[PDB]
Amino acid sequence: SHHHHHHSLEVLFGSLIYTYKLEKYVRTKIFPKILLIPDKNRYIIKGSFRRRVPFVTDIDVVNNVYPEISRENIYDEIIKLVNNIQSDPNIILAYLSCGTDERFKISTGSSKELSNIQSLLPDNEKNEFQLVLQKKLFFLNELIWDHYKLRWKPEDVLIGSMNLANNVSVNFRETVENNSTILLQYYVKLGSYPVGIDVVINYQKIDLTPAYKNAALYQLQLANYSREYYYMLFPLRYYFKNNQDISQRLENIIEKKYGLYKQLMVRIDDYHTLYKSGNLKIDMATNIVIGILRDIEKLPGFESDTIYQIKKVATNNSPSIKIEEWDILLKVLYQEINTAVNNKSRKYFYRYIAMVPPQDRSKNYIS
Ligand SMILES: [Mg+2]
Ligand SMILES: [Mg+2]
Repeated sequence: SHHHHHHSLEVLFGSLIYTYKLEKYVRTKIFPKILLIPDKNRYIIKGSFRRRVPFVTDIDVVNNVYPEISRENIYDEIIKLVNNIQSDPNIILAYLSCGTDERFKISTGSSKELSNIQSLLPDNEKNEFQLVLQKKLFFLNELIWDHYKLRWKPEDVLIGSMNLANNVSVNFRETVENNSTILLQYYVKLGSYPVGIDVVINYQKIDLTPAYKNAALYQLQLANYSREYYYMLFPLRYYFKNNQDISQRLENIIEKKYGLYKQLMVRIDDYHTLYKSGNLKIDMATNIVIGILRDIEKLPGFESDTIYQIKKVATNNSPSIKIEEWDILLKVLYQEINTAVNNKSRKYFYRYIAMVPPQDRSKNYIS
């Protein structure tokens, strides 16, 4: 009888959560506008979104366009595409990546580190870091990443060339006609905020597998070298890929238990990207900061003085300074969130690393 121990309780409760509805929407409304060959058989979703992780972060997709699109017409096709995107107020193309500036390639030999520090500016930053003697090389590549890997804004593509370090110019056509893939970094509104969609155009018949190995191996190093115990779980997720029970626990820990931590870090990064790439209005910038401040309140036991400063910066001012200050504080906040999640994750990391044969530890862990 419900006269007695009856309670009700319900009661309901935000940020982007995966739903088959969302996937259907990007596949039918967005993909036809951002891919070079839309065609279910010509593209493939990868990464977190292919995994339907509940706290959605990004959509990574590959478009295999060869031979319809090859080096013969890749320039004309990309130009057509950028023009279309620039005409679409609903879709932002932050950056198009293609090519390298080999003057920033590594392969070691101290001569060349000096020979390539010095094409820079705050390059004492480079040297200040030389003071760390290997893994030195890892944080050097970290520093010169955007010099070495060519990122083009739409404007640079359309003008057809851009200026590099030391009054060197690079030409966009030569670049694409002597390359094999292009990375298109888009932002599209899905949540109540912009989400990045990454499209890789493969216009030769190249095996991308080596690129997967190295990105995986890259994430490993990046996580381990900076002792980020949260991210250090990602290799383990791949390692136990075939143990059903461990896979579910790692997936839970990474995607559900601490999913929001990861999502807030991406969202903050997306802010910095939209900013630096010149596509961030104060309306958009403010909406994003709002949702972030909201969701920060749901990280149990999380505290930060940064929250306060972000609060005051919101006050009048010019959009210009508001956006700049926010950006600066969001960097601190990113680190606070990184540290919070990394501390909570240390136990799980060690708990699961200890579960891998000591021989294989070398390949899932860095001393
Ligand atoms: Mg992904
Ligand atoms: Mg991605």
